Amino acid sequence: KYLKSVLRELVTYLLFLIVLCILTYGMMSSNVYYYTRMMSQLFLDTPVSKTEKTNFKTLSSMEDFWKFTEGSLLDGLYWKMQPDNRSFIFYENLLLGVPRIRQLRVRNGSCSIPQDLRDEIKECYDVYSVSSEDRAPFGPRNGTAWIYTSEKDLNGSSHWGIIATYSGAGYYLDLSRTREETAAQVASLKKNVWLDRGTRATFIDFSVYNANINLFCVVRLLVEFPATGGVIPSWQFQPLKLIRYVTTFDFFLAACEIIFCFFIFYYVVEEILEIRIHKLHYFRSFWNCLDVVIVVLSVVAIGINIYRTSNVEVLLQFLEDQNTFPNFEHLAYWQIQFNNIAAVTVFFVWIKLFKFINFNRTMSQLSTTMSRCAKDLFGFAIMPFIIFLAYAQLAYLVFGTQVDDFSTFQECIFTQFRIILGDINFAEIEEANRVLGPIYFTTFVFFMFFILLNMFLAIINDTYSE
Amino acid sequence: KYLKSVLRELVTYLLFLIVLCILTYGMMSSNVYYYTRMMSQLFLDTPVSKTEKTNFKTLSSMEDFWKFTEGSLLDGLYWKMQPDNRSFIFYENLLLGVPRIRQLRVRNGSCSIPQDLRDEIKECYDVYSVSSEDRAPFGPRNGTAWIYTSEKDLNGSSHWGIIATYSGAGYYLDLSRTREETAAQVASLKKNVWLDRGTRATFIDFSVYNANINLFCVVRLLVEFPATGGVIPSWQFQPLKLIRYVTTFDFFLAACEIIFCFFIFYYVVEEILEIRIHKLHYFRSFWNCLDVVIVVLSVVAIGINIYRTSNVEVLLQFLEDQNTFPNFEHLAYWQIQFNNIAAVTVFFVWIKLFKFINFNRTMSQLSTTMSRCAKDLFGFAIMPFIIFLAYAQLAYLVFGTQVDDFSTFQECIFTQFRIILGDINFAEIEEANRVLGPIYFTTFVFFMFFILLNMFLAIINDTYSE
Amino acid sequence: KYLKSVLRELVTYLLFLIVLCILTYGMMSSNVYYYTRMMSQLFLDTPVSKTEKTNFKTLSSMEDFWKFTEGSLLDGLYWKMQPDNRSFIFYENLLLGVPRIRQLRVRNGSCSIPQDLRDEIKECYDVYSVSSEDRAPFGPRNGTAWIYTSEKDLNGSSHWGIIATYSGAGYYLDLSRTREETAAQVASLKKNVWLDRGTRATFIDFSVYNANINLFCVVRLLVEFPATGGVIPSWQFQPLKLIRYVTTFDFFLAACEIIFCFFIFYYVVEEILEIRIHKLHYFRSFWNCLDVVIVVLSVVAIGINIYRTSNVEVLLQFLEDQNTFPNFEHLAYWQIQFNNIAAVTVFFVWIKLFKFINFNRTMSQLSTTMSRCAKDLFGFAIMPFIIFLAYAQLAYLVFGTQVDDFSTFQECIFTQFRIILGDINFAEIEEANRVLGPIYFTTFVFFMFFILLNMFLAIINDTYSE
Amino acid sequence: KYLKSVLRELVTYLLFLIVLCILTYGMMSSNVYYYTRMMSQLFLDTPVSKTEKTNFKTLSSMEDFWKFTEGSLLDGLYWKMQPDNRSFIFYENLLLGVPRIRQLRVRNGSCSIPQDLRDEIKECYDVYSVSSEDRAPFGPRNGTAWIYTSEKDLNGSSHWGIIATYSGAGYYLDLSRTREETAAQVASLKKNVWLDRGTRATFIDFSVYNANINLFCVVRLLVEFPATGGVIPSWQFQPLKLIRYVTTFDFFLAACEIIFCFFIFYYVVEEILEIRIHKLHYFRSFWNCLDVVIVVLSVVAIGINIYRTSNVEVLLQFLEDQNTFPNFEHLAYWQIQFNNIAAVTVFFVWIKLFKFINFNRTMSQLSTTMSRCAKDLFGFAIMPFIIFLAYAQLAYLVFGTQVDDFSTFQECIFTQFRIILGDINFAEIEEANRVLGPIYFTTFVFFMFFILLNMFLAIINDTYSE
Ligand SMILES: *[C@@H]1O[C@H](CO)[C@@H](O)[C@H](O)[C@H]1NC(C)=O
Ligand SMILES: *[C@@H]1O[C@H](CO)[C@@H](O)[C@H](O)[C@H]1NC(C)=O
Ligand SMILES: *[C@@H]1O[C@H](CO)[C@@H](O)[C@H](O)[C@H]1NC(C)=O
Ligand SMILES: *[C@@H]1O[C@H](CO)[C@@H](O)[C@H](O)[C@H]1NC(C)=O
Ligand SMILES: *[C@@H]1O[C@H](CO)[C@@H](O)[C@H](O)[C@H]1NC(C)=O
Ligand SMILES: *[C@@H]1O[C@H](CO)[C@@H](O)[C@H](O)[C@H]1NC(C)=O
Ligand SMILES: [Ca+2]
Repeated sequence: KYLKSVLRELVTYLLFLIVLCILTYGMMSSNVYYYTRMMSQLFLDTPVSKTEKTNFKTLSSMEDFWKFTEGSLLDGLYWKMQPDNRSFIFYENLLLGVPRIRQLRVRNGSCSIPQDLRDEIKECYDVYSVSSEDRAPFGPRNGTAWIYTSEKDLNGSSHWGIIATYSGAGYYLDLSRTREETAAQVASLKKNVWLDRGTRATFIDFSVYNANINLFCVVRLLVEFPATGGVIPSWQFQPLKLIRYVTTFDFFLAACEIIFCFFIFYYVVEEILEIRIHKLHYFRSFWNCLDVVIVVLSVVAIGINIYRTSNVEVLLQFLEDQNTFPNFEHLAYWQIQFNNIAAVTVFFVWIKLFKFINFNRTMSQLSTTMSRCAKDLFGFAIMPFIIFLAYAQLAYLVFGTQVDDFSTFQECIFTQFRIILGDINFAEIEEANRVLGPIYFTTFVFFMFFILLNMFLAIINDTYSE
Repeated sequence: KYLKSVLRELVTYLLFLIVLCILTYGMMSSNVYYYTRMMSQLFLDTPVSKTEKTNFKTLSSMEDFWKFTEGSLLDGLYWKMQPDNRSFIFYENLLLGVPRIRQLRVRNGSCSIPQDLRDEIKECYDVYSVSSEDRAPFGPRNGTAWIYTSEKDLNGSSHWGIIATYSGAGYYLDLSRTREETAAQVASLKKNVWLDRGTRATFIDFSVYNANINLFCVVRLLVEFPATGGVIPSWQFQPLKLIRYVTTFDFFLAACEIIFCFFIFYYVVEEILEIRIHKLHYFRSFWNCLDVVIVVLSVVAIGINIYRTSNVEVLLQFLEDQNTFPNFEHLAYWQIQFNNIAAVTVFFVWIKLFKFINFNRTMSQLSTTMSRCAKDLFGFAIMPFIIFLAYAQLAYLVFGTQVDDFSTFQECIFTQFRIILGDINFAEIEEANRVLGPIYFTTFVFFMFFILLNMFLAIINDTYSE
Repeated sequence: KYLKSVLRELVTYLLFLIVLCILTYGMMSSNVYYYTRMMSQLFLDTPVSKTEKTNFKTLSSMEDFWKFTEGSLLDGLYWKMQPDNRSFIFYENLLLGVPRIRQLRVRNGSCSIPQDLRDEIKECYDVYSVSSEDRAPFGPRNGTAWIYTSEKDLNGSSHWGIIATYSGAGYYLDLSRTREETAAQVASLKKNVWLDRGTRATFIDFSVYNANINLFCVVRLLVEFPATGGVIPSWQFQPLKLIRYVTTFDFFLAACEIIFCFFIFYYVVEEILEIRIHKLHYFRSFWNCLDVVIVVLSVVAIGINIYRTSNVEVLLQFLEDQNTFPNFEHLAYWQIQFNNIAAVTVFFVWIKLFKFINFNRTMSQLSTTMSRCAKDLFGFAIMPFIIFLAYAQLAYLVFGTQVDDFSTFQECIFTQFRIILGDINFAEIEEANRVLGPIYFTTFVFFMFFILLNMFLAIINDTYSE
Repeated sequence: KYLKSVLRELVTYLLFLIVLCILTYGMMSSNVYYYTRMMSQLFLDTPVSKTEKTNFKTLSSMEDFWKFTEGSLLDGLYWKMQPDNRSFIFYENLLLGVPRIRQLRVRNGSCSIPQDLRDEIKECYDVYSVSSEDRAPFGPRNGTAWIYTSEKDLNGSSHWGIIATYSGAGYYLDLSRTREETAAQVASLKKNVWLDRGTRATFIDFSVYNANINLFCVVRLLVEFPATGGVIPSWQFQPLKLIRYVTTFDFFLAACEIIFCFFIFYYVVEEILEIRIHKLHYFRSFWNCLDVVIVVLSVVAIGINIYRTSNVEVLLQFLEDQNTFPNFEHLAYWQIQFNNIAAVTVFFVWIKLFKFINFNRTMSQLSTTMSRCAKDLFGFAIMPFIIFLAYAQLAYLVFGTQVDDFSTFQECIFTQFRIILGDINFAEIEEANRVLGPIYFTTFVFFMFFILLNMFLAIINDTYSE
């Protein structure tokens, strides 16, 4: 044995945990936040013009977008020279290739205009959708900025924005490597009207490479044009690490990764043979059910890691010709996915530690606390739950067309959580509705704590009657 | 049965609930918040002049109001042309008809000036009231902007503003359909003094119609002139949906509405026959008392819905002549009322779910809680209540002339709730009173939790003695 | 009883309560906050110059003060004419008399300069105090702005500012009734240096009278010059109500006041004979000890009210000659004192309500809670208390020279209360000290709830053992 | 013993406590915060130029730093003359000596550039470290601003900045005593490029002395240049008190300090003979173990105090020649250390008071409370603890490259504490990650209170079963 088996399990789990911790510490670099901070400050906070005070974070119309495209964007992208034409941003960022600008359009007459308003209005444009997307040339064709390009010819993917989800095809244009030619191209796009009443989205893409610390950065600025009017901006900066095996620490990380997958295989093989006739009722105790989540997450993480390391050479064929657009979107997407999976896996492995500390005299504490008390809350706690969702629905129906925090129903849930915690924005609620606002606020705050106190009392009495 | 009856009740209630939920989902459109957001940003955030930094949200005097009326208001209302005169705001809004501006005045000498100050002051003007309202012509009569018009001749109703409630009559002027004529009219109003020391309110009204998503928007901006001086601005951006039966989904929603009123009739008829000699003591158990609130709310909602659908054609006679002012205030008012009633009804229907989940083994949980614990708080909880209102009155008497959060006594209640939750603005309280401010704050925060803890202890002891 | 006596006490107490409520409602006017709001916005928020963006609320040096005195102050005080020289601020405020500006100085050589730094520095000026105050003429005497005037000759009293308390005497100058003469006087003061290295405070006083609602307003702007450098501003706006008996409601309130003092006499006489040989042990039960506080507060409030109504005519002799400075500071001070006393009295009267609701079957509710539970917290609660003051002292010693929230030791108490509630400003603490800041924050937040919960458990266990 | 011994201990402890309180009150001056506040307002809030709106607190590039160095820095440091060349800042500060500017550089080619990117990039510079530091002359040597100076020759020590810890040596330049010469020197530094792609830090140092209250102020301005790009400003204002024994109160404080060291010696001598064969088990009861912490802290504080008073004359040899740079960094460092030690010592002495109030009938209060309740929380509380650190690690892995609250892992702990208290910044978390952000927030807030409540219940049940 009893003692030897549990000690062996404890020591092997400790080795697995320390290996995983070394992996996470090694892969997670330090002082990376300031790189993205400087990029975002340069591209989103500088005013679009010297006389104006408008920036990218607060855009209002197509005129502002045009002022930004030929203004603050060109100033912060093409740096003159340090003491060749390679545009070292901040003097060591080395803008890679050329940027690209792409738009998405919809079809005219994709609506059902009421017959009453048939003499005053003769054009309509639906909200963005795959069925309403436009695929015809417009304006002076004369190139690729006025001709639809399919999602397969244009090596892209689907980007999920604030309003809707966008396909990834459309009308694109590759800008130039210098300031003058790019400015001329943008002026030509502005002259021959490019954004006119049919545009529903616009993307700007480029990448930089910092030599002092090996990291790439992909910038994807998105401006959405709703069917009502105005614009909605989004930036989404993201760093990358493509080149590996540069220092001895990288080979040490490779070694710890391979022994880590060895531990994963050892756990899965030692856990799959004991789901056999013996211990066949294996789906209980909440500890044996977690060891399958651990191995599933580890297997998918290993699959992503070995699928993401086989493309660092195929997609860096850009080193041969540094004149075209380097497409690095998929690499950033898989970085994000792998980081999320690794964080979830390490969180679960860390919280699995309770199963070993319970075998000491803690059983009378842990046991009782997690059995007689962590089980009867989950019985009668739906009363807090049903009234929470009822209040969320009431807030979404009353507010949500006037208050930004109450649109998009899930944000009602998040706003209610913040209100319970103490993050209150009562001015906007008061301004929106002067009667139901205060009533909703006071009734919610009163009844949540009322019912919580009630349930607490109930459980105390149940314990006293037990 | 016993089982069959409760199962029948459960299934019919579930059908009613799903019908109500689908109705609410269908009627509540998506991404409506951005329409009002763009309107409000255009009209309330742009500076009144290029050199100035003052906007509508922060107005200070009549000079600022005059600068706004011929400045940012005209710029954001008349758009030049897209590539006729119809003024497509943001290129997709189509300002309907012409805007209207109206004011309310009071009579000179409606005061009782003290005999001591009788040689230095010879004019006085009371605060706004129906008895003090002015009804005489002034200045160069020459039209309708200088002649009183009754609330019956001028189609309108009262509006409940920040300081007082305004009748809805007064001196109005219909602006023009173009920028030049409207600017000339506003300049003529400014020259021959039209706002002079007697004005107590000013309204601006107009409407727009977005064709991409069929929705109207009624805008009314109210500027109040208190007897003390200065101005107070307000806004009531509210969307509308007048044209229906445009998509098959609308007819599906109509079918849902008719089956919903069928369920309402079925519930009321099955509930009114059983309030008879059998179960005559029907005003208890808190569940039978809720089913009458449900039917009352449903009946009033149905009445409002069928009264609001018979005027979508009578009041849209504006389509014949698009040169006058389209009056849509009542439609917006009834939209607001119907939305509030529907939200309350669905909230109550959702919280009615507890009576069916209780018939399973949950009765021993819900029982004690709402029979021994949710009742004895309501007995001894007035001590938290009396001292809460005493503190509110103390804060209203001490503060409230220096702090905006403590004027208008109900705001003392709301501020106390926010202080308990954790939203504190202690700087202004410290600045207002340097002695009673901190004393009140610390004593309130101490004593609230003191008495709460005390009551908790009391109830625990009562449970232990029972 | 027994019944008749308690019913008589209840009915007379409710009569007293309703009389007090009508008195307070009548004396407290409505919509007074906007008057002071407009005054403060006009005088504290407008930039000192058109090119500059500095206002009174954020002043930095003597140059800024000089720019404000001849800039935004003169613009917002002398209004040109409405369509005589009387300067109706906002067109109905009627600046009364002329404003006055006064300064306080200290003596040169009131220090003890170290002998080491005796060759580089030859002047010193102590912080403000009565012993260090200067009383000699300076500059070109030529009038009263360069000659000391005693606190008795100059009708005034002390004002308790931010840094210290100021005597109320000094060098004063009465400005003019028009813009040109006042500007010339301020320019002459600026030319012949009047604020020079010895000034420790500066006051600006004036008053206005609104005719639409009978109210005065006294403004006392204070700018402090610390011995280190810079300035600290303060404004302290305060309304007044001098003229009474103007409407019938005023006479109704007078009748309410006289019947109120009748009730006060009745209570004091009925309470004073029963502290006799019978019920001689009258200093217990917490209810008989409160009825003496009630009568003391009522007597002092009546004394203040009858002392403040006999000077509304003596000090309004300014109506005879409207060319000099109207001194209204004492009236505002007594308004503040009377309002504070009345608010405290009504709060105590409201919380006295518990003794009558207790004689019903509520008596068993409050025995344990006010006899067994409200007493044993006050026994073992000094551990929350001693560690609270120890933490306050630690925060005052560590911070307080870098953070504004931790200077002036009582503000450490207030900041700790706000931190417990949830109002955190962690950025400043992090910037101040990188080690003791976070340690103090986390340790305080952990240990406060640790000890509180522990005490709760102790109270429970004791109740279970009792 | 019994009574006499405990009374003697109580009275001697009271004497010690009052002596310590008098010492702390005497040493801690009043209204010191405003001195540093005015300095920081003058040097960090003024815009770098009249046309620009950028200040020191928000710097972005080397151009901004150059504009600040010859702009707002020179304006706020050299004041023209009061009605000699001594530059009385704010007219009472007397800038001491001359300021000094110093930089730190790294070596070119201190990287390992990948062989793939070997044709486009030919320079690299590692992050700051002692191994990568540059020690060679550059540019036109011609003086000491272009030649490395060791830490022993350049009197100084290391400083702990935001990104890393800097050595304290480098290339320095002593500015002039007047505005013109200093401006010329800064222009010459700007012309011959002095900050160029290798600079990793820059320091600015000076000091002032206020004669009205004898206090020095050392200002150190640090600007960090990360390898990624941009700048990170950092400041430090610290008052000093070098000259003592100026008033009689100083000699009284000296007497208090000496009698305090007599009390410390008496406590240590009476405590070291009691750890003898009698009561040799001295390391229990939590009271006997704290009296050694008290004496250790007191001894180290006395050592620092007597080591810091022997250099107030050695290092003030600058009085002989007021033309060079006065180095006062070590004095400020020891002020900070002594203040921290004294605050900790007085906090511990204050919280030690519980041992004397316990000998009255309070012993039963803290029996269960401090032996049965404060002990079993520390047993089963690691579940709140392990899941707290697991959540911190998850937040650091997911966020921390996009949100500044989650970089630098300890800030994850602090942000979690603030979130629990109620200080939420949910907009940034929502913008960074749209799926794991809300999930993490809601799950953390739910599970923390879930497990806390569970443990509370466990404790209650254990108490009831014991
Ligand atoms: C859009 O389509 C309608 C369909 O009849 C047509 O009348 C209108 O001219 C079209 N508008 C444009 C801009 O092509
Ligand atoms: C194509 O021709 C149009 C006019 O015919 C012109 O506006 C446009 O700039 C041209 N594009 C290119 C790429 O030459
Ligand atoms: C009416 O006449 C007055 C002057 O007599 C003039 O100011 C005003 O503009 C005129 N109004 C119209 C509508 O002509
Ligand atoms: C007094 O005389 C001085 C110069 O002698 C002058 O500056 C000042 O303005 C005069 N004051 C008055 C009130 O005339
Ligand atoms: C940095 O060192 C590399 C090493 O070869 C050299 O090629 C390059 O010119 C150097 N750069 C500078 C600025 O000295
Ligand atoms: C040293 O000489 C260089 C040019 O040779 C010049 O730029 C620099 O200013 C000189 N420095 C001094 C201190 O004279
Ligand atoms: Ca809170």
